[PDB]
Amino acid sequence: PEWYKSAVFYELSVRTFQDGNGDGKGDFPGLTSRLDYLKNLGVDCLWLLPWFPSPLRDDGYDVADYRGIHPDLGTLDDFKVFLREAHARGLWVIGDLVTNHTSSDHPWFQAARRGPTLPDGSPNEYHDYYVWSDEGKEYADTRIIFTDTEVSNWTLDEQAGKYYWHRFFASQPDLNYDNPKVVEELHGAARFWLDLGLDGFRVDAVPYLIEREGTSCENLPETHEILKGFRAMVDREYPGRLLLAEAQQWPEEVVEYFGTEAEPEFHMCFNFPVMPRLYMSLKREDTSSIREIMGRLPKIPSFGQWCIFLRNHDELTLEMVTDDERAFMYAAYAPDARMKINVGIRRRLAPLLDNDRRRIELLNTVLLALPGSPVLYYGDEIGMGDDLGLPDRNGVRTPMQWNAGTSGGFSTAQPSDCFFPPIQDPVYGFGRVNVQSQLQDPSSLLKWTARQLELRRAHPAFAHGDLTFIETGNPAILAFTRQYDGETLLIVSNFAGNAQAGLLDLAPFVGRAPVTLSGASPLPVVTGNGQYPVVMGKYDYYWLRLNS
Amino acid sequence: PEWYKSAVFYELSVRTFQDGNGDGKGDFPGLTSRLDYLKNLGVDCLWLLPWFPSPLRDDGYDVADYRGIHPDLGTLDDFKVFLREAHARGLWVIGDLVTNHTSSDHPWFQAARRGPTLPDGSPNEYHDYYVWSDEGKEYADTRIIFTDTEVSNWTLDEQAGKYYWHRFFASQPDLNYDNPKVVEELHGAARFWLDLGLDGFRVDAVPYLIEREGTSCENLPETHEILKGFRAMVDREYPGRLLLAEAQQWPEEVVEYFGTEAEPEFHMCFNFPVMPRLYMSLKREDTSSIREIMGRLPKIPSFGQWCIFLRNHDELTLEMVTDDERAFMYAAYAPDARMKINVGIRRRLAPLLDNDRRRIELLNTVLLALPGSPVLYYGDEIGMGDDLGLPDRNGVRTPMQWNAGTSGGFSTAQPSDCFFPPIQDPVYGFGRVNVQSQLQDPSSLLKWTARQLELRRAHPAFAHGDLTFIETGNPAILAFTRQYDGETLLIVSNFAGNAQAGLLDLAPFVGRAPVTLSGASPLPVVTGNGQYPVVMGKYDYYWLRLNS
Ligand SMILES: [Ca+2]
Ligand SMILES: [Ca+2]
Ligand SMILES: [Mg+2]
Ligand SMILES: [Mg+2]
Repeated sequence: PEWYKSAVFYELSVRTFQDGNGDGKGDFPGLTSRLDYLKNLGVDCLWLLPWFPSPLRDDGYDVADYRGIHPDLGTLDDFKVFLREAHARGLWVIGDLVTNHTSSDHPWFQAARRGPTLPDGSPNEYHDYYVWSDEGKEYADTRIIFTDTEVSNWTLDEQAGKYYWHRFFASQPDLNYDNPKVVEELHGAARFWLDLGLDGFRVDAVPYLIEREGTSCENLPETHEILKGFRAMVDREYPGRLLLAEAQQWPEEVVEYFGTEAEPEFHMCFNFPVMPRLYMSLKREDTSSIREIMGRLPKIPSFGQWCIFLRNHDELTLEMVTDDERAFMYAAYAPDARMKINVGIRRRLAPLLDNDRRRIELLNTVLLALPGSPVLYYGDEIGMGDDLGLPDRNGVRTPMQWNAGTSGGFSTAQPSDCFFPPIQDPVYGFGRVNVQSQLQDPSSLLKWTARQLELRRAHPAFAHGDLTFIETGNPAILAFTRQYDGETLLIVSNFAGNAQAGLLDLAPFVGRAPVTLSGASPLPVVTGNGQYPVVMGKYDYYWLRLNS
Repeated sequence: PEWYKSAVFYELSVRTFQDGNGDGKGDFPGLTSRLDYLKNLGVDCLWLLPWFPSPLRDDGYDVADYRGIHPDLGTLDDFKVFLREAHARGLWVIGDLVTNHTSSDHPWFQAARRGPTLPDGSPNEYHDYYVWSDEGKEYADTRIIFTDTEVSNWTLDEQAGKYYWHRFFASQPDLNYDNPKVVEELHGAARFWLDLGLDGFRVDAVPYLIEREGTSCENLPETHEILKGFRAMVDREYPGRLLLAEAQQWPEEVVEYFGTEAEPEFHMCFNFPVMPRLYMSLKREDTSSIREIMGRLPKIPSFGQWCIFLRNHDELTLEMVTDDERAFMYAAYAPDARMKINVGIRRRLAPLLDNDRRRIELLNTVLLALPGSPVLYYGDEIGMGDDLGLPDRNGVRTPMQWNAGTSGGFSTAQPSDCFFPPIQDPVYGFGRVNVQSQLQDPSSLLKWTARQLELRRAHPAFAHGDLTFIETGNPAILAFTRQYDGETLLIVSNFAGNAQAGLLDLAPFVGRAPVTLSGASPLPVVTGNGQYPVVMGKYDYYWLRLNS
């Protein structure tokens, strides 16, 4: 198989990971020094958050140059060395490619806002790089995404004298993909980094490329035709490189972003459908939404692979769930009204789960045993907290916590001078929650995560096998099998806070013994009708093999 | 029933819990300010380590005045306030009565060492307070307890020109109980504190009072005679007080320290038998040695109650295990030569268990679930570690860790000026392990412990009910029932590090429905022959009721 199907991904922001020089900002020398850490964790692929020049109004998804490195993070020489050094360790790196839009500080938009013709009468070729309107009445009734901050997707530019389209902040004017010059600019921006050795891109906000009257302005066929073109460009010029899509859509529209065997689009897509249902199931002590949504996902192409995750740099999004499912989630997980943003929740993993390590391990085992390639968010592997006193999703992006020294060892600069202030509270602070502490602890969450990744690495059915849910007779107990190359795994997970009793339909496996993956302990052989009774403690996870 | 059968005891050292006046030593006004912590923990009775004047060559078990208060700890008035404020909070208090020996600095031994007669001719009434020998050849080949320090149990005193007996330190000479004045002295001391409102005594080293030639000098019938007289005095003069025996002996001999219904001795004994078998069983994933040692414990009198503990202020002792059990416990629980002392391991409870919270919770539930009244060792409810730099057994007596402020909140003095230096290491140091942290932490070990005691409190059968071991067909799984007042609790626990299955013999309970004490989650009803299958995750504990 291709590499990305077997890979464990780790998402980090280069600005908040390791400061190498005391300026209070993470940089690429700093990241390079921590590469043995990520390797020893069992990570196979970094995914770097946007590293480009930018005024950082959206923390860098507002690109003011696609072919350079933000000064904060170092130089392009530093980047190249980091890339050389990760490859020397068998690490893959994928960047973030921001296609839909650019910063209003981009030179293109600085040109385009001057009018259709320049002060010397010649046409201004940059003007059609963006999406203009005389009055701003086109594409009405389409969703606003930053519902908390923006009142419209049209904002008047007082210089150019007319409106311009943006799905995100006013400072992020959308690019005009009906202009063929724009498509080739992003082909070329992609080409620039793939030539440098980068192994692929997470492409960002793909559903919103093209805008058409009379539609939702999402998942448009024309948009998919642009992405089919990216994949052709990459597959032709850079074999082996990965294209990963962020598609916050319902399952039927999400599988579209894989394309098909004839016309491929993305290699990999983020399984947003399942993610919120893992948290609803934990509070509802009931797993049936997981199976429901999981069966609403069609078979994807051979080249395709789901990308499972629990949290990320963003809010826990609640926009692709029902009105009932959403109200429940808010009540379960957003007691303070401040914890809500943009139809979602802005909390780190550990606070969501009340810091309960039994619950943290449960979800992460379901993360690693579900079909796809997992992606860890930076610092979740040690149980970091959030800082809601930071605006707009920034409270989950606080600096990594390496040790209990100055600023958590993220930087020699005092925490007040760190780009984001490292957390120092009594529950989640760096004096209590840090990597050094947990490397010396025999039983730390860090070492648990590494032990668990190693256990999954040993059983290729986790990455490549099929998935079949099993009847348990109890909505709190989720059970399924993964089948691959004549290994059958049995994953039985309790989602309740107390002991639960199941009855598993192991009819097809009569005369087989389930044995533990850990420690090889025999459980009774499946007999008779195949109905197999189990008791499970609170939040237990049984990782089992069915011998032949 | 007697109050102590309901009680939960907490074992603390006043020098070490909370300093009230910045001197670096804990005192009684410090302890008085922390009394609300203890009550809200769910603790009924305080056991204070010795608080008497003493040069502290054995941290206070070398007494220099039975009727005073060590200057470190405050005044006799400080003590009366504390006992008032403790009784006002529903807290019993028992002190440690060091009976077998005094300090060589005790007035008595200072007198006695002058010799049989005074310089002026008259006999020296104090000489025969201690045990003397002209040549130290008596009581030959008896055990030496402090094997690392003492080569003999006899020691030549320069001024008296002859040898004296000591079971413990040369600076802790044994008191001569064949002398009736010695008995009257200890009765007297007991009265002094029981007249101040103290609620009873731990009596220290009760097997070693009398020495008789041609015996082991342990558990002699003459020693029991004296202890009977103690019980008779307290029953007669101070009814309702508690007498607690620290008797590290085999099961056949420990039950003797209860006396008989006709002739009472102690109200309570420490279950030293079961203690090392708990740890042994964890590393072997095999619990037979626990059931076996318990099955050798004879029935005790009506008034009698076992005291179950996991750790305390002494090393984990292995004097009363076989020679092959001892060697096993050294390989498993003392990799470094520095962790042994005196036929035992000097480690705190969390380091012994590798700081694995699952194992820590498991053992604490078995503590609370076995017959008797449990005693917690201060700071194990938050996972304190040890400082093996410190000599003797001081590595388990570091100061309490209350917050992450100065010295862990123990003192306003610096760490280098505290009696024992508060632990500052990356794993267990007060930066990571402190009471303030765990009160704000929704899933801390402290909150688990208080919650786990509250559960026990609401099921009287743990304190009062009988014990019955259940066959599980799996050595890793320990099952037993507790019956009292028409409630039947069933306690299943997995001593293995991986999922285990068992086959319970619940045949006496056909038709009974098992539910969980927490939330009444239903398990299948017992039917047929009553062979009831279970599966368990690693280190699980099921606390079940068997509804009739
Ligand atoms: Ca667009
Ligand atoms: Ca003696
Ligand atoms: Mg820097
Ligand atoms: Mg003091």
